[PDB]
Amino acid sequence: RVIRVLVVDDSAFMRMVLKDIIDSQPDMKVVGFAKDGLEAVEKAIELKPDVITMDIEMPNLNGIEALKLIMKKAPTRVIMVSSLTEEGAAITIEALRNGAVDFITKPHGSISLTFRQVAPELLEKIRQAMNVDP
Ligand SMILES: [Pb+2]
Repeated sequence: RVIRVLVVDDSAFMRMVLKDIIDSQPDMKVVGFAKDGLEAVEKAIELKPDVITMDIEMPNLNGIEALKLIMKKAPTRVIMVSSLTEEGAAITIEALRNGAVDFITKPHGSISLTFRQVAPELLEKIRQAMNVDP
């Protein structure tokens, strides 16, 4: 009953913020971290997480590209969490068409404390994602 989450973000500060949000829940556990797309794919195969929070702009391989490889090699539920994934945005549409279940819009840039604003929403998305098969 413990949802296993893989947190992907090039910012260590955001990875920590997301860790605090997720690990504080009685029904969730962050099983691993990834700081770029390459690690995201590797950790997705290795850990076989139930849900993956996916940042987009990252060095070496972006989140969109990691998403495609994961959905082919080790398909699972992915929620895009980026400053770019806004409602109606082209990149949001692109993520969704490639297998992503949903998205969260980071308020105030790629890195910020204000992120806690969308914390309840993110937790809701993670729980809801378990109700669909990608
Ligand atoms: Pb980023």
